[PDB]
Amino acid sequence: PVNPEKLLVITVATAETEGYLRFLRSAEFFNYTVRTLGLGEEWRGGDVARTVGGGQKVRWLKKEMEKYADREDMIIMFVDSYDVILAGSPTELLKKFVQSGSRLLFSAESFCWPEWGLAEQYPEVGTGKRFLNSGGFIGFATTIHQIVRQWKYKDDDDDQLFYTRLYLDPGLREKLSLNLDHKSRIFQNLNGALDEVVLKFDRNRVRIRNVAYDTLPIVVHGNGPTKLQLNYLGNYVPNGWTPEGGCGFCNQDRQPPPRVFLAVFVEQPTPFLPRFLQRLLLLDYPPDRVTLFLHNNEVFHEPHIADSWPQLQDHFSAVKLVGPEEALSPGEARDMAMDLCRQDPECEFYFSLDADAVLTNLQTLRILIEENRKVIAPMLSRHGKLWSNFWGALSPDEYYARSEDYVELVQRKRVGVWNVPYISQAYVIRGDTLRMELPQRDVFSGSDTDPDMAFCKSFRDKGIFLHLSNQHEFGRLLATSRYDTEHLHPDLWQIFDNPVDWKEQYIHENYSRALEGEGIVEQPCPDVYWFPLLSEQMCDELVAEMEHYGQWSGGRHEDSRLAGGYENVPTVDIHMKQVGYEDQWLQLLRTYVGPMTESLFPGYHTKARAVMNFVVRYRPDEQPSLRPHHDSSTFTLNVALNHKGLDYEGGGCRFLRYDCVISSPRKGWALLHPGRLTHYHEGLPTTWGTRYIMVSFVDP
Amino acid sequence: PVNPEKLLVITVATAETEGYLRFLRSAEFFNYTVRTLGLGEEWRGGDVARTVGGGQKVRWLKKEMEKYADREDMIIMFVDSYDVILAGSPTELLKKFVQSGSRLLFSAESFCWPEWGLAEQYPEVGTGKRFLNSGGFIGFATTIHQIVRQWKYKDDDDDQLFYTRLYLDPGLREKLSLNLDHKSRIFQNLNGALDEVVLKFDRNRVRIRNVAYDTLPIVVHGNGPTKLQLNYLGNYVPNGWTPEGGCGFCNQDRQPPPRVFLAVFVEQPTPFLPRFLQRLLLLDYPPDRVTLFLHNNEVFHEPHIADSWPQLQDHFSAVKLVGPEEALSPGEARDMAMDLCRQDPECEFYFSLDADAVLTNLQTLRILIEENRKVIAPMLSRHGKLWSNFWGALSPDEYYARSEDYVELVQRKRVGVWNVPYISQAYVIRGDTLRMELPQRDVFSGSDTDPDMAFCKSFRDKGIFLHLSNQHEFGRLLATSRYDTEHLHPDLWQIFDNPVDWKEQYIHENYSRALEGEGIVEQPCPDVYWFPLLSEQMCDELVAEMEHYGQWSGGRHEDSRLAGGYENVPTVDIHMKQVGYEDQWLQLLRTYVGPMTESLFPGYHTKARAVMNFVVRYRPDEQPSLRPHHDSSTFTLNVALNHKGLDYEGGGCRFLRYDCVISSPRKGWALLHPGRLTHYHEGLPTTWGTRYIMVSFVDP
Ligand SMILES: *[C@@H]1O[C@H](CO)[C@@H](O[C@@H]2O[C@H](CO)[C@@H](O)[C@H](O)[C@H]2NC(C)=O)[C@H](O)[C@H]1NC(C)=O
Ligand SMILES: *[C@@H]1O[C@H](CO)[C@@H](O[C@@H]2O[C@H](CO)[C@@H](O)[C@H](O)[C@H]2NC(C)=O)[C@H](O)[C@H]1NC(C)=O
Ligand SMILES: O=c1ccn([C@@H]2O[C@H](COP(=O)(O)OP(=O)(O)O)[C@@H](O)[C@H]2O)c(=O)[nH]1
Ligand SMILES: O=c1ccn([C@@H]2O[C@H](COP(=O)(O)OP(=O)(O)O)[C@@H](O)[C@H]2O)c(=O)[nH]1
Ligand SMILES: *[C@@H]1O[C@H](CO)[C@@H](O)[C@H](O)[C@H]1NC(C)=O
Ligand SMILES: *[C@@H]1O[C@H](CO)[C@@H](O)[C@H](O)[C@H]1NC(C)=O
Ligand SMILES: O=C(O)CCC(=O)C(=O)O
Ligand SMILES: O=C(O)CCC(=O)C(=O)O
Ligand SMILES: [Fe+2]
Ligand SMILES: [Fe+2]
Ligand SMILES: [Fe+2]
Ligand SMILES: [Fe+2]
Ligand SMILES: [Mn+2]
Ligand SMILES: [Mn+2]
Repeated sequence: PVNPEKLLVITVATAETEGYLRFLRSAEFFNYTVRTLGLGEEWRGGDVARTVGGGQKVRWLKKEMEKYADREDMIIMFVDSYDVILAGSPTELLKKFVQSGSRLLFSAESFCWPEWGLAEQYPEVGTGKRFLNSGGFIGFATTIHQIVRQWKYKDDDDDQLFYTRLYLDPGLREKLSLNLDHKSRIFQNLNGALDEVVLKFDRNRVRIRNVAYDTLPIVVHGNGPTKLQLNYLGNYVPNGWTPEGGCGFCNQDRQPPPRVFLAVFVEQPTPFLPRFLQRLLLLDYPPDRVTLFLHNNEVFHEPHIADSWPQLQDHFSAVKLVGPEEALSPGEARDMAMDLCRQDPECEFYFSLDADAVLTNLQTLRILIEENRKVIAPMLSRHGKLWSNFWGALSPDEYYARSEDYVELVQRKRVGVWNVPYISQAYVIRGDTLRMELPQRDVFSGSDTDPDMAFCKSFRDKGIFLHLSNQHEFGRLLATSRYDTEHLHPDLWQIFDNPVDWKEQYIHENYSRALEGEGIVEQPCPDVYWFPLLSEQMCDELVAEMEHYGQWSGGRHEDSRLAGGYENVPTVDIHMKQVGYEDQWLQLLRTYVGPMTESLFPGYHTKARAVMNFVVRYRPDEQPSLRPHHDSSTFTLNVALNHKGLDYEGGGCRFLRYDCVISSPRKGWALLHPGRLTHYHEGLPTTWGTRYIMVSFVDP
Repeated sequence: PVNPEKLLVITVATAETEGYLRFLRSAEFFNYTVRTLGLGEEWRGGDVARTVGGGQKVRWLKKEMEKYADREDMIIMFVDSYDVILAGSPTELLKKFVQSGSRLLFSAESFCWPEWGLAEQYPEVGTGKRFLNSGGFIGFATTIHQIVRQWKYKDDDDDQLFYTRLYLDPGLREKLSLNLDHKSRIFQNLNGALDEVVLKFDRNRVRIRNVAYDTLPIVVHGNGPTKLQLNYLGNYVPNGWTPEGGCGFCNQDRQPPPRVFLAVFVEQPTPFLPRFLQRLLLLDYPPDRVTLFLHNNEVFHEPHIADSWPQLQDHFSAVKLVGPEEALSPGEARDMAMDLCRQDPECEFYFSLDADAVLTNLQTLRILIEENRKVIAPMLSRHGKLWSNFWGALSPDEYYARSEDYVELVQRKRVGVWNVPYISQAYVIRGDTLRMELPQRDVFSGSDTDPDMAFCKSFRDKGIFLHLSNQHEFGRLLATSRYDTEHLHPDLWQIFDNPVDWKEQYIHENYSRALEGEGIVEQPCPDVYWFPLLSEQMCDELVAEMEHYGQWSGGRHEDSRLAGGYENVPTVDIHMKQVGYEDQWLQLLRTYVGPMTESLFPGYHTKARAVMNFVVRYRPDEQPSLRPHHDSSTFTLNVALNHKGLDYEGGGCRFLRYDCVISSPRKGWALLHPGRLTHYHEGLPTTWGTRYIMVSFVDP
């Protein structure tokens, strides 16, 4: 049993990148001892991501090995560090190395690289990997010194070609007992074997298994174009996220804060923007520490921005607006806002927030800053769907692809902080990173590629991790796809596309409490119920939308009201049909009125059918009253729309068989009463002003 | 101006018949002085109604005139008495006689009778009547003596031929100044001139006018086959009935009573016969003075007669039943009952009452006896129509015809006692008249003619008046035309044909009072009303009709009840459709439930539509209860049909939204409640016995 104290891991790293630090964390988890070569130096090995190179690694290793040229008692493992993680213990590693019977065991891979022509010189292997990969090897210190000392080449010559040529010397291969880990017992190279690797979970750690050979590799190498697949594995292996411990590097459970540049982007017509702008004032972060940049590309939103701007200017440390007149593209505007933070050494963090992002968590900015990442996004999801502001995987064309764990993350079955290839709509970036690592201005622009993909590719090309937190509930994404802007108040028509935000804006704030009981719903007249339904904003916008239509009812108009033996009781009204709001109002009936009716009339079941939906206008100048009648409905919904006293002086509704009067209606509240037989009712005259009400004859 | 004291009216009458007495009354009304010849004697003039004769009249007149052979100061008018009425005063008569310039003026007529061949010998008259009629003439006593003294012929030779021959002597006609009243200035003979005669009314007397000649005759003569037309005129002329005095000979405003034979005839299946038999016990006339004869031709009515017979035998002085086993024809039975009174000298009055006659006036028998007529019928009319138990006129074939005043009599615009050609269904006949004037047994029988017409013709042939009183309200006639006898209780199906009697038998006696208000209708639960609807007899017969059908509901039966989201609430029931009682029950809803609903729910209008009408049976053995549900109706009618405690031990109806229970239902009473939304209701379990209810889901 070889002593683990005799094992030394050697790797090369010119900077403490996130990949190098990810490697070190995996090494410390198994109590390895690591020696890092080259931390101070500038990299002369070439563009190794692009082409051959890395000879500088062999030069540094050769110098380091002269210490141990005679140490037959020492086992040394050399691995890359930027794209490698450790998945097993030194004891298991040394056990498998002895089992191999080799004195220097190289990792194996599917491709003969760089010189494909040398594939014939390799020994035949039946089912395993045939060719050498220099990203990982392990052997006696003496044997390794005999190989690396033969290096006398350029810093940008290929390291793998150097090792391949020595391995293909049959006499040297037999002399020094050189071997390749054909079946990935120790080394797993991902390039060319992605379908062979799966995650194997345990209680408090995660490994990988090669299902082609049924092995549990020690070293995971994301060589070549498998960096993102390694990022995926590195979220779990070895202690990134575990079934019983949760994530291993997140904050989990949570004197002046850093100064922040907050950039807001309005690049399309987006619903509920006045609500978004008001929400900026509620973010829980000292506003004197926040600088606001807002780009609006939409002339539709200029009035919305103008209403909010006095409050925003009075709130934040400094504000700046770039409107549609500047004719900035989305990529140009995002480059401008980011470079404003980059060129200001007082900007410690950059917070980009798009208009379709709804932050329900007011501590979002704090939470993300505590995570101490270069780049991190909060997970935001379109309500009740899978689409969200990140991608778990990339297609070979670098377009969208679904990762194996994407649904678990979106549904928050696994929570933590995740290294992902794509983020959008909301993220926090270290200002230091913009200055020192992404100094160029063309982050979002410079090519035909879409700005938000260019942004993510710019960071991936520099080896910067894009982090995503679902550790908390942060918010949601608004649907903006088919936002019909040709209305006086377009957000009235948003009941289908954004029902959660629609409810918060237009449904009475005390509706939900009344639906659950606890003494809000009133019964002012025998079987007449009274409950809050619409918010004042809903009432004002519905009335305004009616007057904007303008074509109120007149003579020869017929409503479905029963008086005596004739249905000849009319009102000056506008039906939802004529303004194209019928489908919308019927959705409100199904969702909010239906369930309220079934609760107040136990035993009755409703699907909220209604062909008669209309707003009535009472005025002394035209039609101030409504004579006694029955409604052609099973029950009737009657919603006030303005204020008694402020907007009109006049009575409400009188139920004659009870001599009961609703004399003071409440603006947001709705009356619910039977329509036939028993509640013969009358609309008392409006004596001054204008009285608006909304009425539906439901279940006729 | 000729003195009225010098005028003597002479007539012939062998008996004081009603026609002779009618003549005398008209004569006394104008203060005429009348001398009647022949009152003691037997008539030897022959069958004057059949053929020629009446020479006995001339013989008596000749003897009488020998007193006045020299009295040139005396004017004498000879007229028949049985078929003559006086319409004008002696002053007007004497004025018109002088105006004629005649010394003996005969009445004129259209027909040359008896010898038609003598028509050539008559003088030509342009437009008036050409021929002599001996039924009336007026002239100086001396001139009349010169003519009548030439009589030397048989008692059964023709009187008119005798006068005609003397008038056709041209020398004698010129000598004695004989003339004919060509234009009916004094005498109106009806035969051949019916279209010329109309009634002329005044305040307190009635005359006739001849519209062909524009005259106001003094003497109205119903000669030949115009006796019935004279009967018609005699109801008015001269003081029979007047616009301001009413009728002139009726009782108008009303110690042992006479003994009466009451005969009841059941000659067809007739509705509500048990009610008729019970009504016999309520007639206001001392029952110890009444003998009962009842002929039933219907085996259908044998059980009805049997139930009533102990009460009738205990009530009246004597009773006798002749049932269907005797196989008597209607004419044979009516002859038998009438001859029973005829052969009993203790029978002072005979009262024939048919089963379709409903006597609402319990004093009918008294009232008619006070009228002191030989024969009199009470006017009885089929409800709301013109058909009644008398004819005002006869066709030439002696079948039905409408008289000019028939509608005024039936509608009681003119009330009184009327001489009519036909009566039926109810009449009172003097026993003396049966013994002395109609002694034969074949009154109703003896010929192919219908029995009730034979009866009337038998009296008309004897000159007996058939009187009819509409001076009071007496009752009505039941419709019996299409009485469907194939039911367990056929009178349940009588709602259309006899609605007044149907209501009194089956509608709750206190229903009408409740419909008018005054604290009968109750509201035991909020909008649930409770009112008496059906009588106990209706409930018992409806239940019995249901069990007689027997085919109650079972598994897979579906009623239109709403529970949760499904219409799967069934009951063990029988619908009115399956027993053929739907149309009948719908008529009850329209007539009685509809108006009750519109009164209790002001503003609601109903036509009482209902497709779901059914009787429910609750039993512990099968289905004792009914789970909570809504009815598929605007409102629901729920009628108990038997007794809580006596027939079943179990709860009634529970309305859950009110925690209100109808624990003790009332047999005849009905519940009225809304069917949808608000009155979720439950049928509490029946724990013992059987519970029957009737329910209609109206206005679905
Ligand atoms: C929703 O309910 C809350 C509490 O029941 C209401 O808050 C009250 O508002 C009135 C005036 O609007 C104040 O006088 C009370 O002091 C408030 N009570 C509390 C506990 O804050 C609120 O008004 C309701 N919302 C609407 C739109 O009516
Ligand atoms: C119809 O109403 C009358 C009077 O309102 C009811 O007569 C009463 O009947 C009860 C027993 O049924 C007696 O105790 C009372 O003394 C009666 N009152 C009078 C004034 O006679 C009659 O019962 C009602 N009819 C039905 C079928 O219930
Ligand atoms: O700027 C650099 C680039 C490379 N490396 C080291 O050289 C190794 C080879 O780089 P890479 O993993 O990207 O090449 P690949 O394994 O994909 O062939 C890295 O893991 C680092 O340890 C370094 O230290 N600094
Ligand atoms: O039994 C009779 C029949 C006849 N008359 C008298 O004779 C008249 C002639 O009879 P009738 O009127 O019936 O004959 P008509 O006028 O129709 O020719 C009657 O009016 C009676 O006054 C009579 O006294 N007793
Ligand atoms: C690593 O070493 C420490 C002592 O420095 C020891 O407490 C710990 O248990 C070791 N962990 C593993 C996984 O070997
Ligand atoms: C008839 O005579 C009486 C007197 O006997 C007289 O009072 C009455 O007025 C007379 N009536 C007529 C109509 O002449
Ligand atoms: O004016 C009111 O409050 C009553 C209106 C009404 O009943 C109707 O629209 O049918
Ligand atoms: O049993 C009862 O009284 C209720 C019956 C009922 O509600 C029904 O027939 O629908
Ligand atoms: Fe309307
Ligand atoms: Fe209404
Ligand atoms: Fe049924
Ligand atoms: Fe029911
Ligand atoms: Mn590598
Ligand atoms: Mn006559």
